[PDB]
Amino acid sequence: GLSDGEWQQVLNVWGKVEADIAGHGQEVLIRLFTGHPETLEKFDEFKHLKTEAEMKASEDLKEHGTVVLTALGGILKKKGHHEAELKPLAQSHATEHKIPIKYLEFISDAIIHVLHSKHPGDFGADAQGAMTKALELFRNDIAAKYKELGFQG
Ligand code: HEM
Repeated sequence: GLSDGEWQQVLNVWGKVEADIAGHGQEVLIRLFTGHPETLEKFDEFKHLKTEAEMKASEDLKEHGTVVLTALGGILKKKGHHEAELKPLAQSHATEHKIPIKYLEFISDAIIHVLHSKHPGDFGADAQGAMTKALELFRNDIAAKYKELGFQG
């Protein structure tokens, strides 16, 4: 439900993330976990890293942030034709990891935050509108799969 000009926007600003996906993904994860400590509890391997400084000191956490943003970038480059990518994600997060949909809301907000934090003055208002629509589309399509499963919610 984005226009082509909106998708262009999304994928242009995503180039800034690709310049250093690990650093971006670490920062996303930290924003999520520090703003919403209940999210950290879902990660058995990270749940002992309760503070920003502890999180930052883990290459394992940074590599998971790398996994997360690489997955999301591949989905964004499908410009909404992402059923096959998003299916397994929704299903593992509902059924295996037990992630309520509001945690996808929190990580979408965290991405917007981290874009402005790392690129102050370079994440323009048109780009924030288009990225926000792309994250909404992502989490909306995951929410429809959660609803099939009856998970949550
Ligand atoms: C942009 C949104 C997200 C993306 C693209 C994403 C992607 C991934 C990927 C690729 C994996 C590994 C494969 C899999 O198990 O499906 C994974 C695992 C996992 N995700 Fe997510 N994730 C997202 C959001 C979240 C959120 C919001 C949480 C909770 C706050 C979460 C919790 C987990 C957990 C607990 C695992 C298993 C980690 C482990 O023990 O190795 N995810 N995620």
